[PDB]
Amino acid sequence: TQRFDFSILQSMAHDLAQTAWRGAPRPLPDTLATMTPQAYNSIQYDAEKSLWHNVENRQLDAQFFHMGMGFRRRVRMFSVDPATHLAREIHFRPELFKYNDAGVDTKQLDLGFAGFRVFKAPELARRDVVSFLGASYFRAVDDTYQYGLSARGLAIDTYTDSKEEFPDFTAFWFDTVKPGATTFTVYALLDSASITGAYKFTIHCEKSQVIMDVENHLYARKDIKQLGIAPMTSMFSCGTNERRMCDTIHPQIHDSDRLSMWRGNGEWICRPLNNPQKLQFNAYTDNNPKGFGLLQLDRDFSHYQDIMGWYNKRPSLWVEPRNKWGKGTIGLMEIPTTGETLNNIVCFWQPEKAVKAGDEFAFQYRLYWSAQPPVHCPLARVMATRTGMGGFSEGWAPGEHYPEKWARRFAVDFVGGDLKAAAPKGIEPVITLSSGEAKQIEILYIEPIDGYRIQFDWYPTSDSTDPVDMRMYLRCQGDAISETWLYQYFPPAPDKRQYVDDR
Amino acid sequence: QRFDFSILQSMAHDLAQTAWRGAPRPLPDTLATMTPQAYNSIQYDAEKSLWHNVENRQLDAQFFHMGMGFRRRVRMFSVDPATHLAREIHFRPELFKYNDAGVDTKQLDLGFAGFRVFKAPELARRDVVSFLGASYFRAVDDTYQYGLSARGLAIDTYTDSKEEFPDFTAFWFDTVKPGATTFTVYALLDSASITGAYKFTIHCEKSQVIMDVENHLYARKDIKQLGIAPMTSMFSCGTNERRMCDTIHPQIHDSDRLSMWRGNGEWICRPLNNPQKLQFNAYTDNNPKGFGLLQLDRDFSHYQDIMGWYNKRPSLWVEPRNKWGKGTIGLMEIPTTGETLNNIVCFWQPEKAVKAGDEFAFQYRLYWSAQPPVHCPLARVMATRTGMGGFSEGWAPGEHYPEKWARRFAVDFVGGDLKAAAPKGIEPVITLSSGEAKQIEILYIEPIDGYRIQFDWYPTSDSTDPVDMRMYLRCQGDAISETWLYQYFPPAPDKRQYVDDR
Ligand SMILES: OC[C@H]1O[C@@H](O[C@H]2[C@H](O[C@H]3[C@H](O[C@H]4[C@H](O[C@H]5[C@H](O[C@H]6[C@H](O[C@H]7[C@H](O[C@H]8[C@H](O[C@H]9[C@H](O[C@H]%10[C@H](O[C@H]%11[C@H](O[C@H]%12[C@H](O[C@@H]%13[C@@H](O)[C@H](O)[C@@H](CO)O[C@H]%13O)O[C@H](CO)[C@@H](O)[C@@H]%12O)O[C@H](CO)[C@@H](O)[C@@H]%11O)O[C@H](CO)[C@@H](O)[C@@H]%10O)O[C@H](CO)[C@@H](O)[C@@H]9O)O[C@H](CO)[C@@H](O)[C@@H]8O)O[C@H](CO)[C@@H](O)[C@@H]7O)O[C@H](CO)[C@@H](O)[C@@H]6O)O[C@H](CO)[C@@H](O)[C@@H]5O)O[C@H](CO)[C@@H](O)[C@@H]4O)O[C@H](CO)[C@@H](O)[C@@H]3O)O[C@H](CO)[C@@H](O)[C@@H]2O)[C@H](O)[C@@H](O)[C@@H]1O
Ligand SMILES: OC[C@H]1O[C@@H](O[C@H]2[C@H](O[C@H]3[C@H](O[C@H]4[C@H](O[C@H]5[C@H](O[C@H]6[C@H](O[C@H]7[C@H](O[C@H]8[C@H](O[C@H]9[C@H](O[C@H]%10[C@H](O[C@@H]%11[C@@H](O)[C@H](O)[C@@H](CO)O[C@H]%11O)O[C@H](CO)[C@@H](O)[C@@H]%10O)O[C@H](CO)[C@@H](O)[C@@H]9O)O[C@H](CO)[C@@H](O)[C@@H]8O)O[C@H](CO)[C@@H](O)[C@@H]7O)O[C@H](CO)[C@@H](O)[C@@H]6O)O[C@H](CO)[C@@H](O)[C@@H]5O)O[C@H](CO)[C@@H](O)[C@@H]4O)O[C@H](CO)[C@@H](O)[C@@H]3O)O[C@H](CO)[C@@H](O)[C@@H]2O)[C@H](O)[C@@H](O)[C@@H]1O
Repeated sequence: TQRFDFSILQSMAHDLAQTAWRGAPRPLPDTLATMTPQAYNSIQYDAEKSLWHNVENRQLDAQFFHMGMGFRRRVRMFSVDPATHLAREIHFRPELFKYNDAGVDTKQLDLGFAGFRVFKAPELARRDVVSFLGASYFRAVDDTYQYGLSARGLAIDTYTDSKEEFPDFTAFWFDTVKPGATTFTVYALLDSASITGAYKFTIHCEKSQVIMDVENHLYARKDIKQLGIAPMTSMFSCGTNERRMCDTIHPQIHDSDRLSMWRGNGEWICRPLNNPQKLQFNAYTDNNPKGFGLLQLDRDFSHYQDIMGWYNKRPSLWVEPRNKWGKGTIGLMEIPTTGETLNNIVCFWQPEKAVKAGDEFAFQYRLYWSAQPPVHCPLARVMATRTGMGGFSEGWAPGEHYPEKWARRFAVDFVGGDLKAAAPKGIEPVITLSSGEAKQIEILYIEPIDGYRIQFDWYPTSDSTDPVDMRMYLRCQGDAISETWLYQYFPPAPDKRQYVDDR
Repeated sequence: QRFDFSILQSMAHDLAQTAWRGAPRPLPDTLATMTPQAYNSIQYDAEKSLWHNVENRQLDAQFFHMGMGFRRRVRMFSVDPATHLAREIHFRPELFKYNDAGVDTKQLDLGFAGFRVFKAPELARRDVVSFLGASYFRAVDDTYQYGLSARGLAIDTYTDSKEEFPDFTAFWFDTVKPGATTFTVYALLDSASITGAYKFTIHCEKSQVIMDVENHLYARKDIKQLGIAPMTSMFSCGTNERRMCDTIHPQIHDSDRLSMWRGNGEWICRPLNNPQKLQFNAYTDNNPKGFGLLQLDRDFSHYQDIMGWYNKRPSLWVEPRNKWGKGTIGLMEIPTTGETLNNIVCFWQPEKAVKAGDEFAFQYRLYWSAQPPVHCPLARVMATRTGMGGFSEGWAPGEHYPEKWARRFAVDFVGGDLKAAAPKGIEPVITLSSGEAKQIEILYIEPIDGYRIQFDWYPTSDSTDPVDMRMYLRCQGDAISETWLYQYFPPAPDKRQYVDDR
């Protein structure tokens, strides 16, 4: 046993920061390194040796992950008696696992735990609802039980003139779960070349969501180009907007469709996610952000047709800062993807002030894992962003030839708020553009969602292929009556603003 | 003045002994250059409606003005069916407003171009039946949204010479009874190669329009291709081979499939294509029971069209009223970039070569409704999906494209006896004209309580010839689904790869 609490973990992290980084894990055995995802996920932990097996009337239990594939960090695991503030280490032993000890090619296999996952009544040994695995990455599910997007303890150099640094959770301490409890507490040591951290997660496993109360203290070993707080990681391959990568049986493929920001000044932003041809970074200035999230608001199975991944059942993630974070940017990185496996969306909070060796930080935030975020704009909300050819009347698209003029059609569909009561008074879109002009601007009632479509044709004013930034909110009798739609469009090359008639 | 169906047949017979009157005179500029918007703004005088005088009428009729490509003078006659006496309704300028100034304001001899019928409570708007253009007509069910068309007749739609479009040159309307939602219109069909006498008994029912059609046809000339009970639709973008899908609309089509109930009782589901190159298929049959172009995806969210409402557009079912013998269901698919080209043609072509002097009589019923009146009692195709293969579902590589080129097919089945069949073993029976079906899976789809058949098509030949495919489900020795019939267009060999543009 040893003395353990959050204060001791902070000293540990602080003291670790004054010693040289332990460095990258040793390479795995080849049987583990070359192991397929299907083989990796078939590894069987001995349910009789579950972390909380000895707790009467337990509503939660926990098991560990084996090292394998890219998961090569030994993670040290401890049980904490919260009454006595005493931690005991749980030692890896091979007998805890089956189907871990032969490779893809049957070749027979020091090792350790790679992470943990938590199960809930009524299924204490299957269908885990929280999981920590790989670097500082974790995920949770809601009542659909379907895993989608990830969070991380921290992001470092995700978008800068040098390679991303991935911090690792190197140790977790589990408070022994109480009888009847659907909340558990886990402490984590974060360790990286640039930075150490002490984390406390108080994790609420509710009927329809997981709520994590996160507290961290960070201690910078080195100058850092980019510090990303409360990082989220998702994937967008094909949605309703700029469908360049949609050649599958699935009308849409994504773990999230949008970035949602509740700003320091009280403004709501809806930023539809892109799968761009070229790597893209955006930084959104804010001061005391109230919340931000990567949201999956299209719940319609018929929009995905995925009976393996169930994208339509995947959760939203909402970050709620528990203090004033001051000046900084919401960073959004969008990687070009051809499919599903690449985590091509990253979002984080980057404080304004440049990070120096010896800097300390303390952040508190709540994570909400659920179909809907816990808060949304009370005004009209963007339901979907659609793009395609413009330069013709809806209902009368020419079949005999392509449109004579090149333009890109935008349809932004709004629902909820006070659209019903406002419509008779007159609803106007307020559209600003970094380039081009919005023509044939229409405000059209959409009976099947009881909503309004703002449709316009973007005509280029420049041959430039620079990203085109767009903002739109609805006004009525001198008030904003919708959240702000913020879009980034990639116009084609000049010689591609025309149609090849291949028939 | 004396008129009945016997007299119409003598007229069409005698017409056929004379040379074709030829194509209509060109229109004045005012009318020739109208946009659809300007043409659809032409206003008929509702006070001069055809049955304005009929007490408690549940139907009324108005006429169309000439305009755009609607150049044929169509003569219109009122028939008292009680007395068999007909009087011509003469065209007058006074019957129309917004007909006499062009899109460029230029100020406007002429006739009627067609007719439309209105149903209580909207006797002057939102028409449910319309005859306009050549021998074309449409009807709507209880959505009241227009979609696909039918024609009286098709000639040379797909041959080594230009299509010939027969025209309806005259219509005779039985005066409607009070309370009746059925009307009778007779039509004279006139074309270079052929004349006809048509009788339509048109039932404007609560949820559908049913048309009892009888014709008598008289061939002036040899005919390379006679098309009986032709239908005409549009398929731009669906779930299958999505080459023309660059709009805000996940799908655009008036129909998604050809459904055939064959003489031997087989049900075929043939998903429609928007091919890169003009395509024709002839489906051999003998005494066909029914065939139709169906719009079975009714989900607004799958089209997002708040102008055309594709999801509200009707299916059209042809039910022969006799044994039609040997022949083919013709299907032509024209490449389209949009909505306005009627890129889908379907008709019955009798086996026997048509000769100058030949006469024919066909009886068929037309059902205009969301669903056809009959469907396969076994499992049915809900949808046909295509995309990249060569990877596992849920694990499509994002770091790179699949290493191997294959086309993935997903055929979703619903209904019949799948529930009871499932624990006994469902097997797909797949046949291909070329290539190989691999990673064949049968998968439960909880949300539609149905089964997906998924397979990856790997090519065996450099050929870019069309690849024909068939699939039906079998369980313990029995067919338990309709027959899926697909035509696939493999890319050129040096396009059987993915360019990594990022
Ligand atoms: O009994 C009961 C039951 O059972 C059953 O059975 C079944 C089962 O069930 C179960 C389940 O659950 C489970 C889960 O599962 C799930 C899955 O998952 C999976 C995953 O997936 C996913 C993914 O994601 C993930 C990840 O991964 C990834 C990676 O990542 C990484 C990172 O990355 C990063 C990056 O980095 C990179 C780089 O990149 C670069 C960059 O950087 C730059 O910028 C650029 C410029 O351009 O470039 C690029 O490229 O690179 C490099 C190379 O060089 C590398 O190295 C690196 O890495 O970056 C970026 C930026 O920043 C970012 O963003 C990213 O992130 O990184 C890190 C560090 O290093 C690491 O750590 C990581 O990992 O990546 C890779 C590459 O790229 C890729 O590929 C991958 O993918 O991972 C993470 C961590 O861990 C996580 O968080 C995530 O999530 O993907 C996607 C998206 O994208 C998504 O969506 C997915 O989801 O994956 C993994 C691996 O593989 C594994 O582990 C797993 O498993 O999935 C599926 C599909 O989707 C689903 O469905 C599921 O669900 O899992 C969990 C754990 O996690 C567990 O716990 C559970 O359990 O399911 C269900 C429902 O929910 C449940 O309930 C159950 O439980 O399942 C299975 C499947 O699995 C099957 O098999 C079976 O069957 C039965 O059936 C029944 O009956 C019963 O009842
Ligand atoms: O419901 C609710 C509401 O609404 C309304 O109502 C109303 C209505 O309205 C509606 C609208 O409608 C409109 C329409 O639309 C539609 C369309 O369709 C139609 C058509 O049109 C077309 C045309 O047609 C024609 C034909 O054609 C044919 C072809 O032929 C041609 C050629 O082609 C060629 C071929 O042949 C070959 O094979 C190839 C080789 O590759 O090539 C190609 O190219 O060409 C030539 C030149 O060069 C020419 O000439 C010819 O023509 O063929 C094919 C094959 O066979 C076939 O298929 C086709 O069909 O032809 C004939 C003979 O001549 C004629 O007659 C006709 O016309 O065409 C054109 C060109 O392309 C186009 O553009 C167009 O579009 O028409 C017909 C007759 O009339 C009919 O039936 C139909 O329908 O389209 C689409 C499809 O695609 C659809 O969807 C639509 O719908 O249009 C019209 C014109 O413009 C007008 O008038 C109308 O109005 O629509 C809208 C949108 O969608 C909707 O929404 C609505 O609804 O209407 C009615 C009437 O009809 C009335 O009554 C009503 O009222 C309102 O508002 C209310 O009321 C309601 O409630």
